[PDB]
Amino acid sequence: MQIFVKTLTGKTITLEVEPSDTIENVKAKIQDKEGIPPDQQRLIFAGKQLEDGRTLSDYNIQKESTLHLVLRLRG
Amino acid sequence: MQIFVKTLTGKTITLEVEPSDTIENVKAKIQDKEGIPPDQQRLIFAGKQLEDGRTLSDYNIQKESTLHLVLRLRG
Ligand SMILES: [Zn+2]
Ligand SMILES: [Zn+2]
Ligand SMILES: [Zn+2]
Ligand SMILES: [Zn+2]
Ligand SMILES: [Zn+2]
Ligand SMILES: [Zn+2]
Ligand SMILES: [Zn+2]
Ligand SMILES: [Zn+2]
Ligand SMILES: [Zn+2]
Ligand SMILES: [Zn+2]
Repeated sequence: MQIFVKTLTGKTITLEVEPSDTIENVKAKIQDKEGIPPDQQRLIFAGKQLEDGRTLSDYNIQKESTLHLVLRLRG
Repeated sequence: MQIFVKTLTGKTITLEVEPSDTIENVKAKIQDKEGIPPDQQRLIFAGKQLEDGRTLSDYNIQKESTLHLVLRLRG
């Protein structure tokens, strides 16, 4: 299935994914297109922060769902 | 000759048909009544998905037989 990600530029990318992909899997896909490392990625869906160990199905993220990418800086 | 078409939502459609009607004809009839494109229709009878080119009689679909309409997710 396809989901969309609102990137740090404000544009929208399309990701090919499976219901059981982890948030970590999605972050790896995002780095390939945008050049942001997973550690600096925070993903938002329906106003909620997504945890690396959980899957798209866990959050009931269906096809054409839109995730928001937000920069995570520490220190 | 009359048949019933049940949708996922438990809705019951009644169609006027003939034994020689093709599944394509049935889909055209459903598009007339419900406005759904044949492309997006899957028709099932006795657990079997019906093929566009075959007829109701090919499938032993009779007066007052019930078909199930499954929709192909858009996209
Ligand atoms: Zn797909
Ligand atoms: Zn697809
Ligand atoms: Zn797989
Ligand atoms: Zn991580
Ligand atoms: Zn869309
Ligand atoms: Zn009749
Ligand atoms: Zn006739
Ligand atoms: Zn057709
Ligand atoms: Zn009767
Ligand atoms: Zn659509």
